Amino acid sequence: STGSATTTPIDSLDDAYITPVQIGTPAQTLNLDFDTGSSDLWVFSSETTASEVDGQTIYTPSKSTTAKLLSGATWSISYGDGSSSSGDVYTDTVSVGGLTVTGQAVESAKKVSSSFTEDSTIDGLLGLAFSTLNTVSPTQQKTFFDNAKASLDSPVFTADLGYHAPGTYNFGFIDTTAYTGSITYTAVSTKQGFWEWTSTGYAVGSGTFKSTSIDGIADTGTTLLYLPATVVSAYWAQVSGAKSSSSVGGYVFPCSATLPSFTFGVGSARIVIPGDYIDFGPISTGSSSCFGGIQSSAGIGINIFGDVALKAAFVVFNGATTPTLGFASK
Ligand SMILES: NCc1ccc(C(F)(F)F)cc1
Ligand SMILES: NCc1ccc(C(F)(F)F)cc1
Repeated sequence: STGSATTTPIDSLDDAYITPVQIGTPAQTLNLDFDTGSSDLWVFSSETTASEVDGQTIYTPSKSTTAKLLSGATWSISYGDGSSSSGDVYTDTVSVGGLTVTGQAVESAKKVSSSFTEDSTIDGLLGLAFSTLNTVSPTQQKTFFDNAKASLDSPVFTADLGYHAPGTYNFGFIDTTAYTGSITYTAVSTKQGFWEWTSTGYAVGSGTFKSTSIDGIADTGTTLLYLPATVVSAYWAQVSGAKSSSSVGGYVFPCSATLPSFTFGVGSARIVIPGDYIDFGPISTGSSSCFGGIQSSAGIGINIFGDVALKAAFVVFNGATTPTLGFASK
């Protein structure tokens, strides 16, 4: 079997992408943030503290004939940005673009942090990292991808994120019409539960390519590109007037500047991120200082190839017994 669903940016900056997901019987459609950096499927629900819900569509297990409470199970998650949520666990039928999984763990939020309440467009998250990171206690639960793997034509899913435009998540097949050239595959380490890989180097604009190993994770759930301080300083040095601002919390640049592209290596292949992808607009309404899409990972502890990088490529998440990541230009 296969599945295919359109994913849409939530705002004019591509801060995140939402994908409709059908839960329960009859279907309740929620717009979830597909996150290859986490492994919990959790949703705003009828159980969420009323004051913490602001416009989100909620899952109501009591209206689903296939929902079953998972007795005694709880979940609690904290994301690298400081967001957090927690609650209890149901099992229900979950469908993504024609692909159906029965008995999927659906984690019902009882409490959500403020950053989730204020994001009216995101009804929850669908984790696509490895199931070792799932937070359900005392019995760990499998991701949607792990549960679908056996019945998929091929144990893969692909992320084709658009720049200021809709894109596609495909499960179980690789659309050979969606990319140009060849797909370059690279080894993945699952030791931390992430889609972790090693980039072979970088270049700034039309500059010389620097061969150097950058270990990082492919994370559809992170907006920006977080890279080591040496690399990030080399990039922003090519932008007149750019500086790191402690009050803003990152590199900013004059909104009148033109940004150079950024190239990253995948084996012997190169993925080019156009400079416009790195512009995230004024730091406040009406400001002439703009926020940069490439930032330092020094405070984080790990390098993150977020949406800024991933949306420049067609990306294959190969969940075979030896997992790999594929990158192609598009
Ligand atoms: N998108 C999920 C996510 C968020 C943060 C991190 C961090 F900070 F731990 F790297 C990993 C994964
Ligand atoms: N990396 C996971 C993640 C995804 C979205 C959000 C937001 F946008 F809701 F804050 C936080 C954390």
